[PDB]
Amino acid sequence: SMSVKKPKRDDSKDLALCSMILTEMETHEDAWPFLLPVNLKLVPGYKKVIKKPMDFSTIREKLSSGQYPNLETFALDVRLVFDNCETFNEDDSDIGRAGHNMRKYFEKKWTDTFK
Ligand SMILES: Oc1ccnc2ccccc12
Repeated sequence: SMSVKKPKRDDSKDLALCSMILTEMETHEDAWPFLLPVNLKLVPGYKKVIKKPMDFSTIREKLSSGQYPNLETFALDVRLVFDNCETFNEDDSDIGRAGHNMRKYFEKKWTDTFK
């Protein structure tokens, strides 16, 4: 409260570390569905069903231009990619499986790096 502050974690390396995690995700062999925005003109249903599209290139641009105020807003956008994937794809499809694999991969990096 006013004039009563918690010790807070050193956040000075957060930007660099999120960038490293994102690089590791960008170079994963199962990242291919998620590298660019889904083409809303070519994929029926996507625009109407998925209210907030997100992809790795869009996260990279936001990270490079100061659009994440903190590391938690970064994690929310990463998770959004995989939540969107689960919404639109059957678990037992190539894309569906890719999404589960990448979510697992991300969450371990996240825990190992920050928790
Ligand atoms: O949900 C998706 C994620 C990435 N790519 C996709 C390509 C076509 C149809 C759905 C997709």
